[PDB]
Amino acid sequence: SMTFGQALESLKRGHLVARKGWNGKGMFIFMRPEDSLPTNMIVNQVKSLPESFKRWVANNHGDSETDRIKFTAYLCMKAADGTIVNGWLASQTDMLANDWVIVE
Amino acid sequence: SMTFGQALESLKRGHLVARKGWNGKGMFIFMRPEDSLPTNMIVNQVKSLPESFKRWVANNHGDSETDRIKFTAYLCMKAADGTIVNGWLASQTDMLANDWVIVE
Amino acid sequence: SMTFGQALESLKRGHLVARKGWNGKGMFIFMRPEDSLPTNMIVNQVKSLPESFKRWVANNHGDSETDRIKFTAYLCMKAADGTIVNGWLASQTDMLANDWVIVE
Amino acid sequence: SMTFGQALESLKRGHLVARKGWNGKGMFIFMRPEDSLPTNMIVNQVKSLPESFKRWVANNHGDSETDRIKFTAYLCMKAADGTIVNGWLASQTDMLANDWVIVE
Repeated sequence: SMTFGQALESLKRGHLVARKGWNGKGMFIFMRPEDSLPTNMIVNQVKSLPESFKRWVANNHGDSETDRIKFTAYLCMKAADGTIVNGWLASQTDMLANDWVIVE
Repeated sequence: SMTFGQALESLKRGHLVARKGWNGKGMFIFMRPEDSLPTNMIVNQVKSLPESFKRWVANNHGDSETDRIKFTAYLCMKAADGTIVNGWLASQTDMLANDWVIVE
Repeated sequence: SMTFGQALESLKRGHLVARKGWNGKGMFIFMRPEDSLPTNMIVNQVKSLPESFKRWVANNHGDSETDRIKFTAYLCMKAADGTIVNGWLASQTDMLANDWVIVE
Repeated sequence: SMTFGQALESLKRGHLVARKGWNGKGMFIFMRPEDSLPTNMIVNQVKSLPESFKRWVANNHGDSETDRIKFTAYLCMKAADGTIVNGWLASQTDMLANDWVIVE
């Protein structure tokens, strides 16, 4: 019987959490921590990045092998259909509800 | 300072809150509590509702003098420009920050 | 078969829209247009406002009906339980889906 | 001058976009496309996942060399401070604005 604040503190400590009131079933959210990558890795190996973004990184860093780009922490959802949504966002109801529970 | 979870608990108790970086622009958020308005008002007196929604309420309730629509609680922003944005939403960074302050 | 962009242009024209892919059934979203209220009305008549906000309004504005607070347009949801959520949020999946439909 | 709908169609076609007022801070958003990855890579090689989520995956897929988990497309922000936010949020104002522009 947790508020979103308590759910967030559980997420920050690595738990999976959910709301009892969600329409879908089997769903949960989790936090992915901050990460920092060398820019040359961005430009040439990391995918799921659009060519325009890789070009922007290249044009701002070049061949550097010590320049870094930092990715903030963020929330994700294991959705009803089993897919993963990077970038879960909280509805008004989610933020203000007190029906949060720990899944793991 | 405060976590977003502590900010939400302050919001629920009726405070105005903000992240520290908002200070220069004078931005803050607040909670509007649940409210149930008679349907009559909704169909005939509320001006900030589209005609499609007012219809929908009548397709379902007709001339009911007794049926009410419930509006759940939600967050709002008093923006930099002085306008009010109903339906403030939290970014990943906002959700995970710990620089929230009570404004009032 | 509408994108979110098409759905938003319908929302701007006063229609109710929904996603086929949503888990909850019977739901839809709608736009509430910009509204300008006299500050007297905000301070003394609207119940769904916290006292701290009514004081902020009284302290930073006048009392004559020419004194107005502008509420920007925003999106809302008629939820599965019949409640209304002012301040609907678009998920990553909502924003990028092509399964939007006109509801009215 | 683009609606948010037009910005989204541009995003889906690999462009970097922004609202006109973002230009001073040099912020933009981009889309990362869908990707489908084998569960063993998720459990053992993907770097920013919490232990609890890796454990959930292992306890639903074993070592099956073929099982895959799909990550939906999503939006990201190159923020004012140069960090990358996976899972960018559109505000009410953002969704209804018509001051979107192509950055690249």
